[PDB]
Amino acid sequence: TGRPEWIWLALGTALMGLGTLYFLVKGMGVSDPDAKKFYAITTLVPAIAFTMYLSMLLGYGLTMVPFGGEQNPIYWARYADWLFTTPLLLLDLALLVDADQGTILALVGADGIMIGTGLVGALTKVYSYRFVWWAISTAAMLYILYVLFFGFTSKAESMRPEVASTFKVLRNVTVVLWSAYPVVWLIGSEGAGIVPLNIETLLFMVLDVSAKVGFGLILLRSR
Amino acid sequence: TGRPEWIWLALGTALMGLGTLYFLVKGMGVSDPDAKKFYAITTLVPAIAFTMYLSMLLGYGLTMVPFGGEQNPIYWARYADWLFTTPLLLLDLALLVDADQGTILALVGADGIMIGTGLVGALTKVYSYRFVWWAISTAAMLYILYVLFFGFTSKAESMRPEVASTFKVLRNVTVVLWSAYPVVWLIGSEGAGIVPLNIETLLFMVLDVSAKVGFGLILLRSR
Amino acid sequence: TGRPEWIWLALGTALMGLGTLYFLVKGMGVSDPDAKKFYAITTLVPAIAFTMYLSMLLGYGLTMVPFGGEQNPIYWARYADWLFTTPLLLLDLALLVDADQGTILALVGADGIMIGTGLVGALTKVYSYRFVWWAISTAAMLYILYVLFFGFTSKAESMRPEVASTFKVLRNVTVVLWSAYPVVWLIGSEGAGIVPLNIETLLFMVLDVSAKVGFGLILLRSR
Ligand SMILES: *C\C=C(C)/C=C/C=C(C)/C=C/C1=C(C)CCCC1(C)C
Ligand SMILES: *C\C=C(C)/C=C/C=C(C)/C=C/C1=C(C)CCCC1(C)C
Ligand SMILES: *C\C=C(C)/C=C/C=C(C)/C=C/C1=C(C)CCCC1(C)C
Repeated sequence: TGRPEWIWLALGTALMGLGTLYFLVKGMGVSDPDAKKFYAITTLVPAIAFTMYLSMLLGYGLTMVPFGGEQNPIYWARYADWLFTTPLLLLDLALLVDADQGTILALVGADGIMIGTGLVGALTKVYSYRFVWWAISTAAMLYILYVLFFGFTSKAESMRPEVASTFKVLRNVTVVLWSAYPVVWLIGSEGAGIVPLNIETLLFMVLDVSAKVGFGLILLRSR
Repeated sequence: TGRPEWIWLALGTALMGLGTLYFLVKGMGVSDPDAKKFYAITTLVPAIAFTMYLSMLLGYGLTMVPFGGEQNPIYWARYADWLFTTPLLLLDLALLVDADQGTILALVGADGIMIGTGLVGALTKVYSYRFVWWAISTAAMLYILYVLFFGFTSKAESMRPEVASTFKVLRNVTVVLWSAYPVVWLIGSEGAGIVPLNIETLLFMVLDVSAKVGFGLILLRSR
Repeated sequence: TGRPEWIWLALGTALMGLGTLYFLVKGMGVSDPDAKKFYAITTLVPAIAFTMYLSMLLGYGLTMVPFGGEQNPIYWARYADWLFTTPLLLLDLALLVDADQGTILALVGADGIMIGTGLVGALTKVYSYRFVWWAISTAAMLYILYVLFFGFTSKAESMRPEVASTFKVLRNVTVVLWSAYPVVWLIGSEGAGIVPLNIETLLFMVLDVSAKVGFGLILLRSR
């Protein structure tokens, strides 16, 4: 219990676990081949995040990185969490509009370099270089959101009216949640070191719970 | 040769290698698109396990973890082995019954958290927490075997009579092999520390050879 | 700037980055579902390699391995680069001939053991064992090139005349680029220690740029 941010990690663990339970219950009795696919995706994300937060809570997913003159605690498991869940979330958005195979490859490929290079920067000791990697990651993020705002919204307007507006909603939710992460990274202890780790951990917990449970609550209650 | 369990690692390496050779020979001349798919899966598993056991034999795949008052040797490569092969095995069982896409995603997703969290527990230093991760892993295992016993056996009874009984057999073999692993983990040096590492290594070698060669011998000699 | 081979790492970073930019520009306006698939693949490779070389340049992707009586610098990120790009390249060659699903699984599976076991050997401290892993890796390489020379060239002669000769070309380019890697490994500081790290790094940069940009230049300018 030596880490004062642990309460957020505890809240974070608990909400992911229950989030997993809700989707698990709701998905029972679904025989429609398509919905079964969406529920398969939409349940796996909080189950992974649960194990990650529990790792973070229990302390297994964090190491010490010397930069800025300090021994900075780095929740490397938070990055492992993102690497496993953001491509699942991307599939949930692409399958919606029935994207071609190639856009899915590039979108998930864009997504891996984003999260991989942030971790690179997150473990990077030379203070200046840390932000080189932050720039590369955020450029990747821009490719993702460009594809989902000007490539998918086109595909949405030719499909069903139920999937159109349903995508419009989740597209917008995606736009504003994803873009807050690099901001919080930049002002936190991994970047400029203004916001403290404790606050930073709180900020990442609320976003993760919103992105990993709330996103599915939207989708799984859609026609 | 400092490790007395090395003989099992050596036997283990040798049987995986020959297992790989048999399936490689048997698969020559197969032009049927489907069987080619099964043989692709059914050969890759022993080839990976070979490299892992050889790593374990040669010692590259093992580290020391302090718990229970000792510096416990941990064959982390055995866990790497499982993470690469159990989802291949799962595909071999799902493709059999022609499962929908979503059940395959959830089954392999269930399977990754199982093996990932066991490794987490296997490297976990705080003795009590080790079994927290064991509980999470085994819960995942139950989801897998639930899906394969009450979801696939239904899909098996509507397909071909050759694939029905052929799945019935491999379903049962899966049920009893997979469930022995968490038991052996629990009584071995990674858990309760009753069974010695040497015995433990023997137990994991016989199960791995059965699960990775024998399983394919069943499947690859089926209509 | 302590590493004299850094100039090659710098050249290497710069060419990957521009390579990424060219394919990105060229792929704009492509609405054909198939070409979009090829461009998705053909752009991701230099974007990954860019980040890897930049990691190598910036130094994040290299560690020290004691063997042969020295503390050998090991660019582990160069191996991470290959593990992410060679299966993409393999898809670019298989999708060309419209290979069945099973050959793709085995080819990419062959490809992972190749790169995984080389890294194993590359980090292996006991000098003799290093070449055990080199032998296992090269055997994998032979399986890949066997499949692409006697299995795909057959599939090429029954498809379109535009894809036939286009595959003939890229098949041959693949044959001679891939096979130079284990040679350079063998004569470099990771193996026999004749060629110096500086030269070795130069050799791997020219091959990587040829394999990761030039290969796509061929393919993306084909009918
Ligand atoms: C858990 C769910 C989601 C949507 C997680 C999203 C995370 C990101 C978009 C992370 C982005 C980063 C960028 C673009 C650059 C700074 C480092 C980050 C990895 C935080
Ligand atoms: C190599 C082939 C197979 C089928 C390997 C199976 C391994 C498992 C089912 C492992 C299970 C575990 C559980 C459920 C909990 C304790 C830790 C383990 C990873 C051993
Ligand atoms: C970046 C693009 C390509 C095509 C990279 C290819 C790398 C290889 C074929 C590596 C092969 C190895 C073998 C077969 C054995 C020695 C160790 C290596 C990993 C270099």
